[PDB]
Amino acid sequence: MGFKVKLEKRRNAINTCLCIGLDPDEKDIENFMKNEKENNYNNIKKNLKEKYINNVSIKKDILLKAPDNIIRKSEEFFYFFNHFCFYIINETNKYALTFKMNFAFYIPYGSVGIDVLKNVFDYLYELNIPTILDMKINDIGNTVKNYRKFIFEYLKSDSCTVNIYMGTNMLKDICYDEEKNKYYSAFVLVKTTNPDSAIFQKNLSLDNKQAYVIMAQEALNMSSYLNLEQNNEFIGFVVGANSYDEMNYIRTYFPNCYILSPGIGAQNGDLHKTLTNGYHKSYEKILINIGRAITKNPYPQKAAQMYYDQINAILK
Amino acid sequence: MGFKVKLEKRRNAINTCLCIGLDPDEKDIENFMKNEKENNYNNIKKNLKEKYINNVSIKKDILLKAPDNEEKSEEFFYFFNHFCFYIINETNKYALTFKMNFAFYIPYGSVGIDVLKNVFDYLYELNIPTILDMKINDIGNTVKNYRKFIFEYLKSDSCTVNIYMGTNMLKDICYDEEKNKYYSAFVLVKTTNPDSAIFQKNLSLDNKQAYVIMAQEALNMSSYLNLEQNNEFIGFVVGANSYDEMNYIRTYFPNCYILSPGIGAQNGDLHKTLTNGYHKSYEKILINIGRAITKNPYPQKAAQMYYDQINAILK
Ligand SMILES: O=c1ccn([C@@H]2O[C@H](COP(=O)(O)O)[C@@H](O)[C@H]2O)c(=O)[nH]1
Ligand SMILES: O=c1ccn([C@@H]2O[C@H](COP(=O)(O)O)[C@@H](O)[C@H]2O)c(=O)[nH]1
Repeated sequence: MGFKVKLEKRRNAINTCLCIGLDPDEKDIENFMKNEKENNYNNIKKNLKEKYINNVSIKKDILLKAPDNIIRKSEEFFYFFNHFCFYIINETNKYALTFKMNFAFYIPYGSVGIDVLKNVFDYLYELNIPTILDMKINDIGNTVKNYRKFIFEYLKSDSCTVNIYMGTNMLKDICYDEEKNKYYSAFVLVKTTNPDSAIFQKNLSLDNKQAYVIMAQEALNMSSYLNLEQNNEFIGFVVGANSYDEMNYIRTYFPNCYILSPGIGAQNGDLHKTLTNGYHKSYEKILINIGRAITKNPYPQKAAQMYYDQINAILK
Repeated sequence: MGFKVKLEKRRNAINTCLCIGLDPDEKDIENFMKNEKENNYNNIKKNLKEKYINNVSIKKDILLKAPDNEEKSEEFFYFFNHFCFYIINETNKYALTFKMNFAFYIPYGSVGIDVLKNVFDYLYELNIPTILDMKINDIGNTVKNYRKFIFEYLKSDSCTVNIYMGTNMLKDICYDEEKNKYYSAFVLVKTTNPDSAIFQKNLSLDNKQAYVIMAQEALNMSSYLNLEQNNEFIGFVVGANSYDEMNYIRTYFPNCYILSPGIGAQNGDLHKTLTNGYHKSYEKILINIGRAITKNPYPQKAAQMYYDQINAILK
């Protein structure tokens, strides 16, 4: 029951390859607190009723207290940050094949944000939903082990994004752990959504080949080593939604490779043929990430539904 | 006072370009809390006597309790924090800057980030140049919060960046429009892992190796954000083993700030042919020494050892 397995059954369960993004910023938080207050803590009282919130590991005592009597403190931010996350998850989780949290949004406040991240992952883990920590990690072997522990041991995440520009061997200490054997899954950065994400990814080359291809190439040869596949794990690729051209090629010369693709909502895309279409397969190997487009929309569940039906409205 | 004048005056005040790296691991934190236990402390007790211990801002309650814990819960936080203080006090006298690699402070969860905050806070008081090896990278909108974490929360003087996703990334890291503030950074040019050539060397444009193009873009961005004119900068990270490359970059980018790790622990001390192959008005050629000083039974000794070798060479 490695990641590969866990993905497959969630796919049948909901028939969709939608990856909901959970990158809450200071605005979402302070805003969530505002309206929630002038609505008599609607969504939060609704949170407190959900099942798994009872199995939280960090400051459950506080998270479970009634709203108002939290103005009776320095724990306030923590309270609303966490509840906002539980809220979006509760409101959209049934439409998502997986969930991807970007590490960067949980560290700008120090400790407090990691406690939230930790609970967030303990929540999805109980909900038994596939997770992806978008932490685009990278460093030397020795150091990398630390990212591996945090991600796969502490947060019990199912996968994480990785940047191998520094070298492919680094994966040896990210997707594998000798001491316990254990094999983990990761997504390498191939084609990113940065407007200028071509200066190095397209403009750089080797044997007429564009860097992103050599990079995808290597990433795989490393997967063969470690025999992740044999252990139901894999090393997929992050392919920007607006890289139609490049998207189709990866899918072709890498038939059964797992692809993660962000960029349609808040970065202007074309769902139809911005993935899914370009880069089809028994999907799930083509994850469509949408975050801000959903997390900032005033009717999250609605927005979610919308993209769900929409994405699914593509049976070819 | 910008990171260039700060880095410049300290360099003159202790004449050295050594950069002690503080990357404590789970073992170092075990060997430490095992010696203070079989030795009535003394190192922790010394830390508690220090002048700037009360400038730390997180969990000072427990951080200041003479040992003997009771709160077994915060036993790990306690010792982890004091090990860091231990080394800092033990070795700042020979340091031009300190480099803390984020990787080592996140594996236990928030507990470690509390310790990172205290470390940077503590160092801020000693007014010692700081670096956060986080090699951050993502899109403009995300990276923004890395900036808030590194430069507002920790108040670090600089951090490391993996530009591969796009140089533009640097506009939302090295510069905050809403505060008209600037910050310095070190960009991954030539790393020290064995298979570092596959991409940094074997990739190119018109026969220019990637690290060369990365170096360039990194620099073209510095001028566009006018960092140099605001006492900040964008330098390059160049592994101590990259002898050739080290010379090329120093030559075609003569006044650039260079950060080079790799001597000592890994690949074994290059042999300061590295500091020579990259000389300048030292501070531009920062030499990082981590485990060779942290893993050593005599940190202060290990420290002035490297300080002295370097001292000589710069002649
Ligand atoms: O090339 C990439 C790789 C990853 N992401 C991630 O996608 C998430 C945003 O999704 P959205 O809010 O734009 O829909 C961000 O957290 C970011 O880290 C990108 O936007 N572009
Ligand atoms: O290419 C690089 C980039 C960074 N580091 C940093 O060097 C530190 C280790 O120094 P040392 O303990 O090996 O002396 C690590 O934290 C790592 O982040 C390298 O070794 N090589």
